[PDB]
Amino acid sequence: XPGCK
Repeated sequence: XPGCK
């Protein structure tokens, strides 16, 4: 992602 969830 990182933010990606």
